[PDB]
Amino acid sequence: FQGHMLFISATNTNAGKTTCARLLAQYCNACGVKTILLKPIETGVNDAINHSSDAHLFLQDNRLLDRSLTLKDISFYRYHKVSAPLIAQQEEDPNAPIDTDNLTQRLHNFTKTYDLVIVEGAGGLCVPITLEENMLDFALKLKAKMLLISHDNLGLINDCLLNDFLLKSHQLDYKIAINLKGNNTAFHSISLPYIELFNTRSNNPIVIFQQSLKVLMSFALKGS
Amino acid sequence: FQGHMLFISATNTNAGKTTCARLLAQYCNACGVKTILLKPIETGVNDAINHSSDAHLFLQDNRLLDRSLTLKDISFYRYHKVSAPLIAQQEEDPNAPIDTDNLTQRLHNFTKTYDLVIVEGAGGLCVPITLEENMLDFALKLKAKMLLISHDNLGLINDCLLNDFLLKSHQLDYKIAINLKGNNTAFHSISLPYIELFNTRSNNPIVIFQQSLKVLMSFALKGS
Ligand SMILES: Nc1ncnc2c1ncn2[C@@H]1O[C@H](COP(=O)(O)OP(=O)(O)OP(=O)(O)O)[C@@H](O)[C@H]1O
Ligand SMILES: Nc1ncnc2c1ncn2[C@@H]1O[C@H](COP(=O)(O)OP(=O)(O)OP(=O)(O)O)[C@@H](O)[C@H]1O
Ligand SMILES: [Mg+2]
Ligand SMILES: [Mg+2]
Repeated sequence: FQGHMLFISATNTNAGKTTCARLLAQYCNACGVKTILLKPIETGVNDAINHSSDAHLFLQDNRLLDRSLTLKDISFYRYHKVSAPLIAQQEEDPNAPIDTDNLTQRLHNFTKTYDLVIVEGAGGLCVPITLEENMLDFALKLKAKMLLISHDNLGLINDCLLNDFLLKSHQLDYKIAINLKGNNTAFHSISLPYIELFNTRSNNPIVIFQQSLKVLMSFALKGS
Repeated sequence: FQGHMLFISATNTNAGKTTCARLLAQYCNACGVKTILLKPIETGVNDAINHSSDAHLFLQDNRLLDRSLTLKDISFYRYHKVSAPLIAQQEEDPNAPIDTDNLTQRLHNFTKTYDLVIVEGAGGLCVPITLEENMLDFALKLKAKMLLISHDNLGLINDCLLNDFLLKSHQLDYKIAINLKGNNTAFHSISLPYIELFNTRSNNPIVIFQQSLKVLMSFALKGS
């Protein structure tokens, strides 16, 4: 086939999409699986003054494979407002609604030249991009597999389970992974006991990202 | 009929269930609608040393209507662990799983003596109480109407919409209300524009709790 595509969403902004995407692409590249990182839609940015956005971080990693890449090759709709993409678009670029057909073509074109195309979303599964589409709708149009990153604090059970319910209600292959930060052992005492129970009872277990690089590479690449 | 029952859940722990429950019961009581506040399951508590739990706050309000009430009349399963109720029960009281049939009877008994019975949950809709039941399952067994309180920060769109999807997938009457705190005007600039759009497109709008005491009293009391 052409390259596989993995969408990375999250329980919440700041949960760890970019951290975990970069760690997974680094692992895949070190294993010989040629992997690009894309951030098609990004809010909260000011490219004139700041070179630290998700797309900038992705670009640095990506240029290890292709020096010719530039920011506009990997990120397409960019906004100053710290908001849902739909509202940032309506306010800053009223005449250019986000075109997910166009995004789908652009992203799929990278499956010619990479074994894996990782696509970071923004906001959350239900965050609106157009009047008719949210991030999940975008992921569904892409026909990507889904990696949902969860935070590692109290509340992760509820947040993971809300996302599980939405995702299992749709036709896509997905995996929920907790981004377990350094210095957190409350997790193991408070939340992990339920994750373990849930996993005995579920055909699609919740994993810990840091434990799961090999499993998540396998997941991303499996099948058609 | 007997008294109505309203379950209060939230997008997240600390979103404002207890604050909003107390404000709604105060309003209802001031309108002549005799209203009790119940906290059937509570984690994170130490009653030997602290008289500030949700059940204690509810009890103070409730004793304005019935001096004879005590803590054990309005809260039934109480745990020290700051966790999901299921894990706190398994660790602290292994031989007493939470009995939602029993809770249902206890809570329904208050519909003899009150016009409205407000029931605060814990944790979130998907938080586990028994091996087979979460908070939503409990609310469904109660045949209560549902008030879901959302936080007022960035992320509320995603969180409200995840809960909306779960709730609309079940057979219950529900209302999502944002607990808009004092000193937050970022809300109006960042999140409200989408809430307004959503509400033009939805048959069940997301409201702002502070704007909605009368509407939410009407909601709680309407019909059978
Ligand atoms: N495992 C981790 N260990 C330490 N720091 C982390 C970890 N994961 C995330 N962080 C830090 O938390 C912050 C948020 O992480 P990150 O940018 O990966 O999240 P995000 O989900 O991509 O956010 P956004 O929604 O803005 O795209 C960053 O400063 C990051 O360095
Ligand atoms: N509208 C508000 N204005 C000011 N403070 C608020 C507001 N709502 C909540 N708070 C404060 O935020 C904290 C959490 O609120 P509250 O206890 O109502 O949340 P909760 O959802 O009931 O939490 P829990 O999940 O622990 O039951 C409390 O200290 C409360 O006083
Ligand atoms: Mg990011
Ligand atoms: Mg409370």
